[PDB]
Amino acid sequence: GVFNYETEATSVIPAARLFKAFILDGDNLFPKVAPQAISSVENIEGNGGPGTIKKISFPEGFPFKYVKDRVDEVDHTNFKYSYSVIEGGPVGDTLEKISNEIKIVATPNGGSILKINNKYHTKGDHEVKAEQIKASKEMGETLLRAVESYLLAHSDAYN
Repeated sequence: GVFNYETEATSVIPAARLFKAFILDGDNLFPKVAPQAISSVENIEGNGGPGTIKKISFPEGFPFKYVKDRVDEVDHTNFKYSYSVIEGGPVGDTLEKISNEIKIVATPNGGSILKINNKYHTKGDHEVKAEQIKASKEMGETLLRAVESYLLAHSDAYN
């Protein structure tokens, strides 16, 4: 079945620039700016569009070793990005996949709002949960804040 979760985050970075960095260049940026959260990102197959698979490894001591994420859709106009966790981490005999959607929207103050949807697809009926969601949200926030800090400090990046 499907467990649906929606949340929002804010940033002081304009939407297009944040999308370019946080979404389109995550394979480079996440291990660079958040090494205590992400050890490495490996492109396994594909050239960045639908179906591209990446292996994201976590540092030693983290609850999980890695996940494989698959790009589902990338909308460069509307700053929408869809991807699925398809292997590793919580995925296995009780959880088929986690399908995610992020939209980054401009705000008139010059910042942005991120609208985030996570859908957990279970095999049979096993409960997803609050602890799993909390961990996911915390990781997302850590990554967002690290990328934002980098973009504040490097004005010529993604500009």
